[PDB]
Amino acid sequence: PQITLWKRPLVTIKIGGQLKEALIDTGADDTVIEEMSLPGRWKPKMIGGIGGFIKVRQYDQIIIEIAGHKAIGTVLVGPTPVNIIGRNLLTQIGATLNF
Amino acid sequence: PQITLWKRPLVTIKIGGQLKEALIDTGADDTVIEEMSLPGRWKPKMIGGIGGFIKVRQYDQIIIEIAGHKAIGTVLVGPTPVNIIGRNLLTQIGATLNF
Ligand SMILES: CC(C)(C)NC(=O)[C@@H]1CN(Cc2cccnc2)CCN1C[C@@H](O)C[C@@H](Cc1ccccc1)C(=O)N[C@H]1c2ccccc2C[C@H]1O
Repeated sequence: PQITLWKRPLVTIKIGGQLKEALIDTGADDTVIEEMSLPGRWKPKMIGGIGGFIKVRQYDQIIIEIAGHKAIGTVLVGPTPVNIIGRNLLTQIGATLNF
Repeated sequence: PQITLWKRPLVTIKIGGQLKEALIDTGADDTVIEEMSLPGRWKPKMIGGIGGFIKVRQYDQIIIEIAGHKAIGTVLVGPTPVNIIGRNLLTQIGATLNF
């Protein structure tokens, strides 16, 4: 598929048995998901946005399905205002920017 | 070109006649550049992302070259951690996401 940039590039994802909407974000190094109760162990992390840092829980080896394509990797969970799919997972689905 | 996402998608820009490096950021609604002197009138604005808000100067109708492609549009200037090319200018240069 191709996604234009007139509007925020939102897609459906599946994570932890739930469907959500998420932003395809080439500027994000990491994937950040809104607060949800994912199972198992996690590690504390702080991550920086344009405005400063927030506290998140780092979960490793988490499977996400992104617009029908699987990715496995690290997912950060915390109080983000949007679900963000970052480069760590976008590479796995073969996503590119083109112009 | 076609840009993969294993590294940050950094490109060279020209703004106010000066070369800078900037991040292609599909998760950014707007374009924000680190503090610099820029010709034109501006108006105060606030933008928010992860971590909160920053105060910026909004410059309308600014000529900017992005990886050799011309755009003319709104450029925000302020204490962003990195120079960011957002959707307002990515649309101008014809950028799409593909997977
Ligand atoms: C891993 C994490 C998500 C924390 N990364 C970021 O936030 C990075 C931070 N770097 C910086 C950094 C910080 C620390 C270390 N390395 C890099 C700058 C680039 N952002 C990526 C942005 O695309 C993130 C989005 C998130 C968002 C989208 C919609 C609404 C709220 C939040 C973002 O901040 N977008 C905002 C945005 C951005 C620019 C201009 C205007 C606007 C408005 C809004 O679209």
